[PDB]
Amino acid sequence: EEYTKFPYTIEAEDCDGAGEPWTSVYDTKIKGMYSGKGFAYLTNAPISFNVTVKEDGMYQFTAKVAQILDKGGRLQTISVNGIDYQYTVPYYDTWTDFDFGMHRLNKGANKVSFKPIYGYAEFDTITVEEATFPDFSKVDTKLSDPKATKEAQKLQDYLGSVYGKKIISGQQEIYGGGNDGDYELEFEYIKDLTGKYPAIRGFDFMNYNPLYGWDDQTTERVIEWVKERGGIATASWHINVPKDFDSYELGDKVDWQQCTYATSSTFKTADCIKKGTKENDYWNEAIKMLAEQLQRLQDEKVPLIFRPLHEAEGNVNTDGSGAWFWWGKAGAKTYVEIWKYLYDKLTNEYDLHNLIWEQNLYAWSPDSIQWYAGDEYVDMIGYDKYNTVYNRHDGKTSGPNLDAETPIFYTLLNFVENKKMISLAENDSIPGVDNLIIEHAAWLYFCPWYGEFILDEKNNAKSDLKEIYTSDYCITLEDLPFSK
Ligand SMILES: [Ca+2]
Repeated sequence: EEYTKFPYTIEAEDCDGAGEPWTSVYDTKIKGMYSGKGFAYLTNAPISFNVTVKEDGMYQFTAKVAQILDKGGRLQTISVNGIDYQYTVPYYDTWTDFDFGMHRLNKGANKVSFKPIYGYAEFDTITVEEATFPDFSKVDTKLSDPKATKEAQKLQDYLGSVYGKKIISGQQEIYGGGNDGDYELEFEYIKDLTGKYPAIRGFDFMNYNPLYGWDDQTTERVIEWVKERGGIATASWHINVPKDFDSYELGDKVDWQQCTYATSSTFKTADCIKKGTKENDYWNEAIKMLAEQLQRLQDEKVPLIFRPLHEAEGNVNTDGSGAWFWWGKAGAKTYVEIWKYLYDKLTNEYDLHNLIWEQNLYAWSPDSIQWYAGDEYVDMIGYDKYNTVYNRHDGKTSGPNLDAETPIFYTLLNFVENKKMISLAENDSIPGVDNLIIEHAAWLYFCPWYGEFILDEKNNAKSDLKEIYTSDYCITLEDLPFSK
């Protein structure tokens, strides 16, 4: 088995399945000059070549291409053995270098193919190089809030210091009242199994609301985690609205069964940021009760990775039709305005500056970036990865999905042009630690949801949990600098 020498360039016309070299797309010449005797015209049948490597590794794929069938661009597919990666190649009437991404080559032979999905593009040469990765250490971690507290900025800088070098362990605690009051169940499970505690603990402020609000002691547990155990805190905010908002009046007691965070309410999402509306009055009351708790944290000098208004896009859309939370119901543009509203309200009116603002993004399409509030309003990008049931592409149907989802990571990275750190804010399965390292899927941290998502081996196997939690690549509670 002779091993490929890098950089490796082939004439595409020499690929398996290419046949005799082309010199024009029938009557239409590609402008410029092709290398060699001509080019490969990929129509409805694949072209391919082999690369052999000694070990698993990441490699950069580039090709000198043209594409003259579709003025608006045409989907193309590069494939490594059995795995497909999709790229949209713009209209190119002249030979142009195109970046077909960095992908994993595995030990031994690798069939690299361009598949007819959707084909009808021209290939002059193809080049394979050893991958080069973004400089994660050079990401500027100055917080977007100019008045950010010293604790918040120091936390963000610590995160930046391990970004690309490690992944930080995390775990969401149970909803208020859950586990018959035992909020430590999930955490003691991890400890007894792996010998480690997660470094990051996930919370939620949903029960501090104007409808059925009570005191589930979240704020105290956040303080306990950070100030007494030396951990890192993150928190979401599943703030509900009344289902029947027409009959609702401010101050009404509404049972949680008659509330929702979904898209089934008569609550007009777009109006929550419009002065003089009941939507706005309720939204402001909810923000007030939230800010009250966040202020307590700021008072006790506790920084927080705050992830409000999360999973905004939901399923692929920009008009709101795919969202499953009410704040995304009115579309991307309205959603971003709502995010900015909350950001401005908390930082200016409530003078809160202890927050690291994490916004969820998805990677369904390029339009997914329309749900991004911008560099000046966001400190971190979160991805919620549930791929054990839907969106599963690891070749399995059931059980743990150990896929690193590396393409999702780099899609999100390029969205923000590597100006924000990216994490797995939520997941079912934690990716395999070997997949994370080999593929350089530099997710800042991971965080299974509560209940079955950590406790059930169909989501996370015990052997995998022990392996990643005791891995040098994974930061656990003991590894943190902060005082316990
Ligand atoms: Ca050629």
